[PDB]
Amino acid sequence: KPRQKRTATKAYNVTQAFGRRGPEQTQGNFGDQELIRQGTDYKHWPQIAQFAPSASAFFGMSRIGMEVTPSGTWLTYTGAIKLDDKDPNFKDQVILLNKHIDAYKTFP
Amino acid sequence: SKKPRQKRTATKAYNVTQAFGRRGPEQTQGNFGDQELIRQGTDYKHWPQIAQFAPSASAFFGMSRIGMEVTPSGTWLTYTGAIKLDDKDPNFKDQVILLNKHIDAYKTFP
Repeated sequence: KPRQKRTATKAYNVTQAFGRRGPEQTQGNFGDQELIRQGTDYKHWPQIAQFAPSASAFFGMSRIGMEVTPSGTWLTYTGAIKLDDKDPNFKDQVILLNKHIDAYKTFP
Repeated sequence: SKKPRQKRTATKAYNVTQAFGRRGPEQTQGNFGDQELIRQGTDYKHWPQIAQFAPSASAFFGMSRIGMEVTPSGTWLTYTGAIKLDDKDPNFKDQVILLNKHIDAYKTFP
């Protein structure tokens, strides 16, 4: 599948599908070791995926651009998704997301 | 309209402006869509050819740079990334035309 359509699982994990996590621009930085190994099989995946955009919202919310560079033509995207401060589960949603953001710094 | 913004689906009955706000230049606004796509959402005739570039939830969290920013307004999950087009796809030149028709299209609206 094209990269953007891949679904990571235990059989095809986040590193396999999307590369090692790291700090570089355009390199993914999200996932602790458990999520990296399990992808969508991770047992708290639904609580992560509630923040992922639909295809319509991806194109509706984001700033989209196109860059032609020596490596190819790239669709660029930026945006932000607001957590619901009134959701009783808000504090747990913050904990969960923070557990994965830049987790790779703490392990080889 | 009751869905969280990120889960909304624009259609001809719930257009891109209704679901995602007016197109514009500001960092917080979306910039994508000509008048036809804005009115039709996922009912647009060439929506599949655009949606082929949108990430799965796994790819969104796998490919993007994700951040958490706390501001007066709220707590925001930020995202940025880049998706490479396949220039060996026979449809590539059509894809470029299509994307170019929608990116910052709002600048030429009446």
